[PDB]
Amino acid sequence: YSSDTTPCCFAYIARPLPRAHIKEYFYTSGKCSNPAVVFVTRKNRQVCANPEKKWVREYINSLSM
Amino acid sequence: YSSDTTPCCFAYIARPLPRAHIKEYFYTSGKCSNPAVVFVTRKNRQVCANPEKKWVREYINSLS
Repeated sequence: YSSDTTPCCFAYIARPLPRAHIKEYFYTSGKCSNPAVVFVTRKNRQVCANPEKKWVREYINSLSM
Repeated sequence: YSSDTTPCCFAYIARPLPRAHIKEYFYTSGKCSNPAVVFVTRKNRQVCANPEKKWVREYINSLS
């Protein structure tokens, strides 16, 4: 079993980030207690977000284009 | 409560790391389900270790 660390999220950003500031996303490991999308901003900040939220799913659909 | 990510551990390294390869350590957040020490190597690898093990406690003492 991997002994590397892996990033987990413990709170979700409450309000949508500006779409234009987001360049990438990834999901946190299923081993984490919470499911999460992490948005990577153009300043290379990583922001935890709730995968069940409509705006989060909309951003994912757009980023996957 | 921050929406930053934080590193968590899900397995512990079984064999002691070479002490000469470690530059620092930190404990993972209490928000993680498992307690852990992270040893950071000089190549910036983050290696999870079991805080209950004698070698882990010895390494922590030497780094601090």
